[PDB]
Amino acid sequence: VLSEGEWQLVLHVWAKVEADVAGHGQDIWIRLFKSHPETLEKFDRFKHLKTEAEMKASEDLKKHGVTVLTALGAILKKKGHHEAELKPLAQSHATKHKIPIKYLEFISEAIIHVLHSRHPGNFGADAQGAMNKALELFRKDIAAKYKELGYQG
Ligand code: HEM
Repeated sequence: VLSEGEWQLVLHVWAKVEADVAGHGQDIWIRLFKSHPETLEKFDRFKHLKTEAEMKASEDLKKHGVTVLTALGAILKKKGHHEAELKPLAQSHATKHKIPIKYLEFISEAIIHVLHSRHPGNFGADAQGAMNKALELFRKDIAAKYKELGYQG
């Protein structure tokens, strides 16, 4: 469980992210796909992108980034009360997409890296600690659901 103070640090930097969701979405995707190329193989819709240049030019990838960050933003705003939001997300990623927990760790690392680069003033050590805790909470809960749904992860 996070304290209200930790949630405040998380929502304060997220408010900056919301000033440009599409842009943050792109940086995160490109960071992830370059650092862990294996994750790209999970998207039959994007697996054909070969360079950073092609990724940045993809309108579909941009749109998808917005969908993903909007869903994550909805979860963070719940401040730990996200049971309802996690069920459909867990079912699709465990049953249809088959995304192991390891990949959720990779995208978590990408989010922290992008926020550190674009918002140093609102992402000091304490804020990063709060965001890491919020993302670990998210992963822990998704993992528990995975098990209940019959997927190891
Ligand atoms: C921050 C964590 C994540 C969130 C909040 C999230 C959210 C979403 C949402 C909302 C969708 C569309 C609706 C749905 O299918 O449920 C989606 C689709 C998908 N996600 Fe995620 N996702 C996350 C992480 C990942 C990761 C790490 C991978 C793979 C390495 C992944 C793979 C997929 C795939 C393959 C689709 C289908 C894309 C398509 O063909 O249109 N997701 N995700």
